[PDB]
Amino acid sequence: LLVWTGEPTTKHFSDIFLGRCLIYTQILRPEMRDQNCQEILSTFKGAFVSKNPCDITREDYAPLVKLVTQTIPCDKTLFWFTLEDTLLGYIADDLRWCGDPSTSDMNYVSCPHCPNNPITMFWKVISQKFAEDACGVVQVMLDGSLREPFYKDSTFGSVEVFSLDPNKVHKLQAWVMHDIEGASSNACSSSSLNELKMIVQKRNMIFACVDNY
Repeated sequence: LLVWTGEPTTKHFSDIFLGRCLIYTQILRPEMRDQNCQEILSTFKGAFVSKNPCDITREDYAPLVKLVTQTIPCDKTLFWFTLEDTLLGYIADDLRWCGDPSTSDMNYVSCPHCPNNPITMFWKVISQKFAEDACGVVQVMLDGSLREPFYKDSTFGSVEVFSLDPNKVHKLQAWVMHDIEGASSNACSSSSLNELKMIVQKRNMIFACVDNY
């Protein structure tokens, strides 16, 4: 097949997939029991199977996004009830997978490490959705270590911060995390946070920032 340099699709993917999906919709989040995990898996594989692992689009996962009806706690959404707490996020967490043109299965030999691959594209899409589903007061944890804690070039300032619905979400709250080691100055007064700030305000939303240890 196509030779790659990156790790292969996680051995036993489908099982690990359905297994996690079942534990989620049936016991952890019982209000989602009516979600068909087989259907969800198939709709997932369709996004990349029989395709080049470096030619995956955001549209390949669109159906997946339409299929899953996610339960969303309002004031608990937190960017960085996290994304890994949603059905899809809890499933693909730490898993690898890709396809191959010359097959209708998943590549267990090797996968890419080419910015439009199965893995990278999946997380971007479910992140955008997650944002769109946010309700009330949304949070976001920012690294107080970095110079520019907030940077558009991230999935956050790129699409996440712009996919937040003002009608449902009325306030964005940025958490600038710091270490006891280091005189981490108040980054909430820097530009990155002043920009992230204007963006949110310019979108009829209240912005709050805090510096914690």
